[PDB]
Amino acid sequence: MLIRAFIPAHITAFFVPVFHEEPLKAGSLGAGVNLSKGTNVFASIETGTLERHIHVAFNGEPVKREEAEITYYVAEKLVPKDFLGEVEVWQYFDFPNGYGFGNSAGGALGTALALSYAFGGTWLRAAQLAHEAEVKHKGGLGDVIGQLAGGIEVRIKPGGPGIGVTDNLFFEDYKVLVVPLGRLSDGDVVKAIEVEGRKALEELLKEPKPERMMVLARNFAEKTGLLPGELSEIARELDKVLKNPSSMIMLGKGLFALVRDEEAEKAKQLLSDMNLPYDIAEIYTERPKVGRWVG
Amino acid sequence: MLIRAFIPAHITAFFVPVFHEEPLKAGSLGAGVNLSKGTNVFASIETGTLERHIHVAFNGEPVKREEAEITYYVAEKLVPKDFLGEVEVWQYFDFPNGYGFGNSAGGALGTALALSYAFGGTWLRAAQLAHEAEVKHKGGLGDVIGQLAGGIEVRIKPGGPGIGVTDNLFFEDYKVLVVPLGRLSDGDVVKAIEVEGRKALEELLKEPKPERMMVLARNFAEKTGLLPGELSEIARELDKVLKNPSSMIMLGKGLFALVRDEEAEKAKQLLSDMNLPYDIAEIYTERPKVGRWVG
Ligand SMILES: [Ca+2]
Ligand SMILES: [Ca+2]
Ligand SMILES: [Ca+2]
Ligand SMILES: [Ca+2]
Ligand SMILES: [Ca+2]
Ligand code: NA
Ligand code: NA
Ligand code: NA
Ligand code: NA
Repeated sequence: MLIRAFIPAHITAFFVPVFHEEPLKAGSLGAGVNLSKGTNVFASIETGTLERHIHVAFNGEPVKREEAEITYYVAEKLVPKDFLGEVEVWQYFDFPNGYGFGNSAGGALGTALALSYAFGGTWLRAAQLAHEAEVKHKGGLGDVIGQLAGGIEVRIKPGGPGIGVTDNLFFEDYKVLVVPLGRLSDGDVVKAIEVEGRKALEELLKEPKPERMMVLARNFAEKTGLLPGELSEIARELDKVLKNPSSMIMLGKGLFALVRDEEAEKAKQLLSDMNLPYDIAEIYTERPKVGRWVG
Repeated sequence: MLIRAFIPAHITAFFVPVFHEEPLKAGSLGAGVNLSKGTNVFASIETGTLERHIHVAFNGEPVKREEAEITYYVAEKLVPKDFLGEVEVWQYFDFPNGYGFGNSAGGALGTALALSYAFGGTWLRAAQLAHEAEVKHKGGLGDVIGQLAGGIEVRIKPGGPGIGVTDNLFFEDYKVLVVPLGRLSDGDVVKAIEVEGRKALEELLKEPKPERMMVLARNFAEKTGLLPGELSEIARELDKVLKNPSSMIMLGKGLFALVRDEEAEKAKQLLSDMNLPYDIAEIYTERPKVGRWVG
């Protein structure tokens, strides 16, 4: 009667937004990584009454539909119009909202998988609806499909579940370091993304490697202006300890870098030394989880 | 400095909604008529200040953007983001909202034509944006394109301006009678529209005539349940005086009928006798008007 779903946090390395009035045809090209840390969605469902009510919560606290619009958009569709009872969606995040980790995609997909599992449906149907809700409410373009691909994904063909095409890269002994700082809040960069992005992608499909991605990323963030100087400065210090270049967490004020178990502890020192906040998450190589919550 | 635009009221005879996530590909198949009575949009524009503000009004009274969402959607796009001054859109309707006359399409198109004329643009660009705004805010599917076609239009290929295809029928000595009553406020009819509608269209392209349309309409409204009994009863009385069958104003609680100058006066008696409200409008055979307001 209680369904749990887990969606990994998604961090984009670089990207190219392909906006399209058709949700399923809408998406983005680019590369990202999925963390072992993410969103846990719990769907509680009880039959009864003479009324149909859906309730949503973020980290234990109830949320108005105006702040949960994406999750409600999904729930409204997945919960039968003639259903009588109460549906509760409890979402728990491991990262703050608007920090570039893809929480809304997690809430959209987690919700869609948990409810489809309860009220009937499939993975592709649930996946598409979650994608749809993101694009519809300006939630995101590559988080939902990137989370379905898992691990180190690469969106080579723009589109939603069942339509787009993503690939995965191989990697070894890599963990993810993240220095989350905050949110973000010009026509010049739009054309700087169309170019640097498509360039970074083509260059990655030439050398399919994580190292290559981290280099193609660090360039993308700077060659587009997107990368803040205040971040670039934190980067230049981290780099001195990492075999790979840290890069901006796309659309979030922060940085990330793939690191071995050694460079990690070394970087932990430099960062805690700079009075900076950091997190270490493993690369979630698996796929989203949905099932009866049994522990 | 003051631009005026006139969009005829649009009354649909019957239809078939083709919903499509791509606004321009979205539309409806069907037939309608454009009245000499409609919406007059006046755009007042003054340069100056250090601020950019858009104001909207319906029948002399200012309206919040939440009630003017469609008009603001348009204005926001047509009014330069770097513009400094005040833009005022005064809309005047000849028919109440939600009565099936297409006021929102009139407000959307009128606004789009008046502003494009002021801030630069074209008919197709303005026309498409107005169509877009309708579909986006669930405003309508065939009003904007039907109003561009003018006269007695027939949407044979679903789509928006520049994409869809409408045709026009010939007619003679015909005027329009309308008995507006109110608004409207089941999966069964959805399939009743897909079938009766596409049927009415195919039957019209066999006999391109207004008489035929008025017959194919009176059937469509009933064979789908859409036609209220309380309306059907008013109809059965009108019919006794009209060479042509009155039909329901699609998506509005009312009726309409093409009438000669004679049956008109005769019908005016029967209706004023039934304590009913009625209006006589000529068929607006022309196209929407836009130009500097010079009287
Ligand atoms: Ca759309
Ligand atoms: Ca957690
Ligand atoms: Ca390890
Ligand atoms: Ca008037
Ligand atoms: Ca006459
Ligand atoms: Na997340
Ligand atoms: Na992978
Ligand atoms: Na109108
Ligand atoms: Na005509």
